[PDB]
Amino acid sequence: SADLRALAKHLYDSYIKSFPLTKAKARAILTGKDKSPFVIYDMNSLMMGEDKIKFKHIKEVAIRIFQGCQFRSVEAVQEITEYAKSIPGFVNLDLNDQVTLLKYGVHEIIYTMLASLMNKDGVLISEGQGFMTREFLKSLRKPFGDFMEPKFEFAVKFNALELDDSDLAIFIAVIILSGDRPGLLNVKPIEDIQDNLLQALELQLKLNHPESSQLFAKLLQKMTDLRQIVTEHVQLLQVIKKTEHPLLQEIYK
Amino acid sequence: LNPESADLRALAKHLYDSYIKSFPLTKAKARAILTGKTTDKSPFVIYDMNSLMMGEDKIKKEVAIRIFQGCQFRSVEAVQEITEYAKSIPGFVNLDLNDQVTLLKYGVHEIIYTMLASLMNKDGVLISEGQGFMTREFLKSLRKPFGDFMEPKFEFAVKFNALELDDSDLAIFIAVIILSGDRPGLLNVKPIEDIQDNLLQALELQLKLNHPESSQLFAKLLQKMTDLRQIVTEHVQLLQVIKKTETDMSLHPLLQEIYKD
Ligand SMILES: O=C(O)c1ccc(COc2ccccc2C=C2C(=O)c3ccccc3C2=O)cc1
Repeated sequence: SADLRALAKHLYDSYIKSFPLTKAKARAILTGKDKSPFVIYDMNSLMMGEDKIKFKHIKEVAIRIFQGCQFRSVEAVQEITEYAKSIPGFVNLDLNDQVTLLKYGVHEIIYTMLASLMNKDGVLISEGQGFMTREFLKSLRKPFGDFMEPKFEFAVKFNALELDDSDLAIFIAVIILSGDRPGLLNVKPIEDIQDNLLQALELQLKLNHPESSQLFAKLLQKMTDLRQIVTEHVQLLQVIKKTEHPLLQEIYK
Repeated sequence: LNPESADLRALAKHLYDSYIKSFPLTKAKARAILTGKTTDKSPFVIYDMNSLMMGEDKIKKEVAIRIFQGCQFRSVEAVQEITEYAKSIPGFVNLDLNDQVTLLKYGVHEIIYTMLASLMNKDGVLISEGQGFMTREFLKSLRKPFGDFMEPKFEFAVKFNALELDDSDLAIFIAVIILSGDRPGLLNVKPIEDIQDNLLQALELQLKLNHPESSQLFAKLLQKMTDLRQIVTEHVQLLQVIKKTETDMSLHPLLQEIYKD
């Protein structure tokens, strides 16, 4: 029966608790209500940002922008981990499987939620207190100007579906419970959970959006472009370190 | 039973029937050859270089290059078959002509491996309209670059064939792969999306009616496209290696057009 909604409300509740900056709060900053946010659009507005913005992650500018993204990546992984532990059935699985689920999942979820803080002209940074210009992100050089641009192109198409947090909570739960991650020992319970999650997502979309026919299908189709983005991201992550203090190097992966 | 559904089910019958008249070797006949139904003859199995020279006498230099350029002519013939099917998808021939070729350009490869799964089990693949069967371990035993082409399709086919789709489901699923709006360089995307919505609505109904005991087969089938597009990327990466390894070997012009990223 419609017990699916008890699941939908449960995960949305944990979504609000795990993630401080929600999508509704991010579009309001983006759109405009408020109390604004610092805008970084060139080289000098960057150095002023490190004085007024909340940059807690610090001698060349294109590298420091990449290090800051890597710093918040490991921040998001902790928030994603806490939310996964609230997905019913997750903590009861094999412990090795929980690791590999998160190991191969956090990237797809990072960029899914990055689209929430991204308009067509830039991205919100530092819990919405700053806004880095998209044109300034391609401004970079060598390999850096392209690391963020393919995600803008993804965010534009993903945001056109106009999903809210109640939809995204179930969606990312479906991503974590992917039974096709390499090295899984017990796939059956993972697929059993994800199927229960897909049922929840299909009912959520048809209820929340009688607008969009087959929006469930289109959202599933985005998981294709969501693994192509993660593929070419690590394709860039090895071109950077093929070029360019082991204790910060150990903090990151 | 309702006019909403009657529309989509008539659309399913239409696609299923163009499917039959576009593709000579259905999955139903393939499964008959591969398991051993009396409705079909039995293939000649090729597992080493010895049984290869015997296929010439039964079924219609450099052996590693040979199997590949027979793969090429097979892909060419299927692109023709895929095109004939695409012309039957309601609305497709009414979309912009350069968008028509854009859908086919990025579409044929994803269709090929879907239909290639119908000719496969875990042990090998049917070849030459079902008269032959080339074992999977013989294909790996091939030369240093050529031994790597086929096994990714084998890994996908076994996971994909586990969905247990029959030709009725594939006809609609193949139709939704051709008509997708995210392919690059598309001029007008909205008419393409309006047709795909119809096709996916037809697939959703067809899967729930044909496979009513399989929970959420619609969702699991759609995510198999992430597997298809990675196979295409691995394939392209092997084509740029062979193009510089064997600079004496030719590639078909038709596939040389799908051959641009
Ligand atoms: O006339 C000759 O001498 C000839 C030689 C070898 C083959 C074997 O070939 C196939 C034949 C039928 C069905 C499938 C294949 C094999 C393949 C692939 O290996 C492949 C790889 C990528 C896309 C499509 C295909 C495909 O259809 C065919 C003809």
